Amino acid sequence: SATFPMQCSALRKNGFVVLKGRPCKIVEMSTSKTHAKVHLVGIDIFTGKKYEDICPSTHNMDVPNIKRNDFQLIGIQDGYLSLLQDSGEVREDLRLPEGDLGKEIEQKYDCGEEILITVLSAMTEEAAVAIK
Repeated sequence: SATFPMQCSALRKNGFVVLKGRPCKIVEMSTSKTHAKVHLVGIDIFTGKKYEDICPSTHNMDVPNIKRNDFQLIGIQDGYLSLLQDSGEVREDLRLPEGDLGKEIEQKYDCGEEILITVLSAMTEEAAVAIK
């Protein structure tokens, strides 16, 4: 299931919620006397866009079912990562992350270091989001 419902009061900072169809990470959450209301700020986990919403504390909201797996980096080519699974399958479809993360990944790869890359899926969407 792409998403599952959750009570507003149960939502948590650094947790996740779906806002206007987008999966977002909660960066600001306050609850005020309306009974009560939960004010949320969320950051689109892919584009970084800020979404906002004010929700009745006992009302539900949708939370994205985020998958997160770690692959082994065995190559970089034409800006694309060669990532290896336990299954033995190698995928070359995930782009090298932008900015510093990307530079970090290259430097450490050129280094000779055994690197794991975190891939993230949410809703129909996927990217490489971290290094270890």
